[PDB]
Amino acid sequence: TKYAEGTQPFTVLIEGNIGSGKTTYLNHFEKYKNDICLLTEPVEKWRNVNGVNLLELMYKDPKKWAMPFQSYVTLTMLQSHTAPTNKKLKIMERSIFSARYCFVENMRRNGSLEQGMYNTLEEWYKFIEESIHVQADLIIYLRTSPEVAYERIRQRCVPLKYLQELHELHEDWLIHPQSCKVLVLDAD
Amino acid sequence: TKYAEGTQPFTVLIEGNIGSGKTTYLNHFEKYKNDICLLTEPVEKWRNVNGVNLLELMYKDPKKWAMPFQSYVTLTMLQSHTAPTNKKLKIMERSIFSARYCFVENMRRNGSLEQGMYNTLEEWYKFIEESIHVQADLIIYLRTSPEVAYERPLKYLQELHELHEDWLIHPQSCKVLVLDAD
Ligand SMILES: O=c1[nH]c(=O)n([C@H]2C[C@H](O)[C@@H](CO)O2)cc1/C=C/Br
Ligand SMILES: O=c1[nH]c(=O)n([C@H]2C[C@H](O)[C@@H](CO)O2)cc1/C=C/Br
Repeated sequence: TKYAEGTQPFTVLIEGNIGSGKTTYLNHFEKYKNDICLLTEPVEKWRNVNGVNLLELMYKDPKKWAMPFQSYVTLTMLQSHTAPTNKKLKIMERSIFSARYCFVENMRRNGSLEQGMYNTLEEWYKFIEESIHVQADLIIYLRTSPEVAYERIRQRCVPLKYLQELHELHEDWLIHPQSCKVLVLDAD
Repeated sequence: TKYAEGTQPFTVLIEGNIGSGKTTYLNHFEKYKNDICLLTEPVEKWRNVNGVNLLELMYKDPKKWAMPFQSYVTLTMLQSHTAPTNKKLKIMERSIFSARYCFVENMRRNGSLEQGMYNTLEEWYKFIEESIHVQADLIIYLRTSPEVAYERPLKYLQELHELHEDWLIHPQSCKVLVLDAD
């Protein structure tokens, strides 16, 4: 009944805080490009939505641009989640769920998304799960302490408190509404 | 492949400008509630999104609220478009297409939606047509002159008129029954 039902291989979602070595960890899979569908966080797309840089505007002016940005992330995820592929295995960096449970949720808390904006996304999330098929077999959680995450970023800029909030949300979601097995890794 | 594919009866879309007697014209179908799936513009829903009145905010503060409002309209329309029904015929007041081609498009022009917000909705619109099945067999266009729609800003209604015109008289293919709603 749902879109992209039955059309998807075994799917692994790589999840974690910002600066938890997600990009590094994925490069290790990069040499099986030919047997793995390797889909990395489409930040490229969020930085150019037909010219417009949504990611910039989001940070620059959050109360205004959070809503469209998040909506756009949710889309790009779905495109990833639903892309067709001949490959026997699919690996995504993050997913619709982390967008919904970590980022949208946090932005609600620190009032980046007002009640109206948040509720629109949530009605959309609720609709999407009714309509579109999101194949998820294993999440690999690259666990870290905020402290550590913060550094990787100081190495390569968002506040430590922010990363802490994202950490708590990732923790709530993955350690303590998503059932399918969660492989916890130590990314310290 | 698409969601709600194969699950929809013959579908008629009543389209027209604001104040072109759409609501009136639908009430005439209201007495076949039992054989017709009669789905009216869900303005109720846009006025209360779990407490919040999006329609208000949109008018009150356009540059800020246009984006979520439209996004929400788009959803409510999809919910209508895709709702299940045993009935042999389905009739909707407006649709996803008039949201996209008339309202979003206008708001782009008068810069209610900036380039980044517009584009997000469009990408979404593009995605939606790939993924969700929108059954549309006949559009009934209740044509009018802005003037009249008015007597029931005028420039706004004029722009909405031009867009409705471009879309329905001069990309959506499936037969268009033009009525005169003057
Ligand atoms: O919802 C989000 N909000 C958000 O701000 N980001 C930012 C964080 C980082 O700056 C950059 C790369 O992950 O994108 C990601 C997501 C979702 C990924 Br799913
Ligand atoms: O997309 C829309 N945007 C919009 O602003 N409206 C407004 C016009 C009027 O004030 C009121 C009655 O429909 O709602 C309708 C739609 C319907 C789209 Br389908």
